[PDB]
Amino acid sequence: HMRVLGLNGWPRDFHDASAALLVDGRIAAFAEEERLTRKKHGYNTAPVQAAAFCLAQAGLTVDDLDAVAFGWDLPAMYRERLGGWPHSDSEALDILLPRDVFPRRTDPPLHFVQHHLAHAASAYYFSGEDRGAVLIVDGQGEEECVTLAHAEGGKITVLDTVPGAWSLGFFYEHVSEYTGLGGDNPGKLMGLAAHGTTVDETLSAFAFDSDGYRLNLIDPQARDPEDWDEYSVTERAWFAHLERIYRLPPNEFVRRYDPAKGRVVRDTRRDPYEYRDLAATAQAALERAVFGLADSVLARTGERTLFVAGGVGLNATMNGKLLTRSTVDKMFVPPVASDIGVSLGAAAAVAVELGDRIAPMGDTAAWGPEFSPDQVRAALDRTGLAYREPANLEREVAALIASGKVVGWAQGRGEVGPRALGQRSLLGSAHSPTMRDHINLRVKDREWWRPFAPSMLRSVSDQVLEVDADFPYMIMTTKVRAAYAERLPSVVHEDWSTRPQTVTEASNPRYHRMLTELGDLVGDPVCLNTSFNDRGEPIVSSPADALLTFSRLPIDALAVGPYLVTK
Ligand SMILES: Nc1ncnc2c1ncn2[C@@H]1O[C@H](COP(=O)(O)CP(=O)(O)OP(=O)(O)O)[C@@H](O)[C@H]1O
Ligand SMILES: [Fe+2]
Ligand SMILES: [K+]
Ligand SMILES: [Mn+2]
Repeated sequence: HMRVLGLNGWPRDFHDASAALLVDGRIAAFAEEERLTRKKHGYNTAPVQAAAFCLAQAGLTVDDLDAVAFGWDLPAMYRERLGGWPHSDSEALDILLPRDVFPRRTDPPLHFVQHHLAHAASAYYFSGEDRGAVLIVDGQGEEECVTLAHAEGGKITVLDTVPGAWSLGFFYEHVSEYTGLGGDNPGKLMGLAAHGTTVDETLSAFAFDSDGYRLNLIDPQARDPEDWDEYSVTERAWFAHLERIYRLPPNEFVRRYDPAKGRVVRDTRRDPYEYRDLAATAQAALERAVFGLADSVLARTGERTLFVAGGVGLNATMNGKLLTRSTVDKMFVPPVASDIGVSLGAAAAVAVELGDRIAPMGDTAAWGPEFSPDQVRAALDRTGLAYREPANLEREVAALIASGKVVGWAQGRGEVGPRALGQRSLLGSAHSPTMRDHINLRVKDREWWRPFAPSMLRSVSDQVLEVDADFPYMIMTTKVRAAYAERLPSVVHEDWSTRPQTVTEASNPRYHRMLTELGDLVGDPVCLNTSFNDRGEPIVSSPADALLTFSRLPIDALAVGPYLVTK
């Protein structure tokens, strides 16, 4: 067996720590550090817990690993930006896999994989497609913010890159920060976009062309000599430019004691909704930039299949429009397009180099921890809450959803990536015209303007959506067909876009059975599926996590394993 543990996350100036374990090209385990630590974004840490989970899941120790793979070229970033790489491989392993958690007789070979190659690998090798164009659109790797590559015969060959200061990723985050939504919540900005109107998608900054874009505002070779990414350099240029061309100045953060909460809370001086027009304009600019990049790499490669990874690959709206583009026939974007995925991608690149063949992900992201009925019962018994073990959990849950109740659903292996896909989900009626406001304002405490997304059977997705394809990851938006746009109001956005999950019997029989039961009740086997967590909070992972969230929120029921808890 070829066993490769892929890692991301490092104690110095890092985010999105994660670990993935490949055994013979298959994902044996994969987790995000934040889910286990409950510390959002997995900042400034080696993926200690995620890696410990991965080994436990597969029943391995480090001595059973053929290789450890890291999803950045770290030595190169230390040599370039920090005056030298001071670690032997052994010292580096001691940092990535601390010996108090990871005892080992000897050191496995350590591989550093160039960051965008790792991003690329996470898309290509898991797509189930033999070849295609590669588009990596990121905040920043070691130097570059964009990579165009050709995937074929199991090789990834880089065609061109874009330097970091021209980052579309940073641009989008800077706008997000500017609006008061936050640089770490660009998904919020994407949601805001449809509520606004675009006048000038250049933002007096971008020039667009057939192959991508230009940013003559920023010197493309600009480097921050005091950090190792160009975030703060781009932040300055973008903030100054935006305050000049846009009617509103930056939204400022307000920190004040709230006597109702007994804490200093952080808020914004203005409502971010006021910036909706800027959001719409930023979204249009990104889309236009990315359309050019994608057309360019597809034409240069002679391919009609497009792979996308990198943080910007989380832009589901953009992904949905790429899909409908005349230059695109098939498209694969992995659930872990962002940096959490470079652990998996580093592991794949190394596994391939070692002669392994990589299995396609196959319509599931479900690779984190799961818990046995006995483990769930211990967590239940700890809280002292009453509960049942229904003879037909799926039918009962469907009935709860049909009646307008909000049901926690914590089953099987935790999903990896930022979307809940029926392993750690909160379920609601897709047909309710009040469900959206209820979950936003009462349950999860989000902005009224945030949209929700549906899970549905692959079998009906042709009738519901304007595209007939698998949408396993909620990473692409698409238009709802006419009859359903008014039938499914809690899960349609301002522009009749939705961000669907299609469910097959194979990928998740339990969820599939549930939706089938739901379709018998409300006509359509579709439900609202938002992630199981308070807004802002990491998706719940453990049964204790699920119970804490269940009890802090006005959720009606929780189906956790085979058990049903009712408020
Ligand atoms: N059809 C659609 N069109 C545009 N945006 C959509 C959409 N469907 C969902 N979204 C948005 O995608 C964004 C998700 O980004 P995230 O940063 O992951 C916030 P979240 O994690 O979904 O919220 P949560 O913490 O309350 O669970 C949200 O703004 C969500 O509203
Ligand atoms: Fe990245
Ligand atoms: K098409
Ligand atoms: Mn969520």
